[PDB]
Amino acid sequence: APGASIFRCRQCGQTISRRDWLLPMGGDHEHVVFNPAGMIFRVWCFSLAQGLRLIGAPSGEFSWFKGYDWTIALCGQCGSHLGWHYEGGSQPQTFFGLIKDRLAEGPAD
Ligand SMILES: Nc1ccc2c(c1)C(=O)N([C@H]1CC(=O)NC1=O)C2=O
Ligand SMILES: [Zn+2]
Repeated sequence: APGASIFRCRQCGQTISRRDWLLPMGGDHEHVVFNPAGMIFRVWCFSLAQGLRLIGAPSGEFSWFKGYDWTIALCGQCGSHLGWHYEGGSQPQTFFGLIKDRLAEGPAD
């Protein structure tokens, strides 16, 4: 009965990802970053995620991950901004960077 298994949206409980899907980008699954508006994010990288809605077309502007374009990822249920989907890069071509404090971690369904 593991308690550290599944990540859900902190606001509504939508299933989003899994600890098993953590991805060590540049040797670390955690990346502490800031946006042009100065907001600091503790971003956890995941190979896969579900339950999101990706908004708009990709952009390379200000990307925290060299060679990747990003799209905003909202919770598909409640619209909470959960992070970004990254695409267009290499090894891997795509991944998710999700905001750790916006997810709740718990046991598997
Ligand atoms: N007009 C904007 C408003 C908010 C944000 C961005 C542009 C942007 O690019 N980012 C992140 C996404 C990224 O990969 N690097 C960042 O600084 C944001 O949070
Ligand atoms: Zn939600």
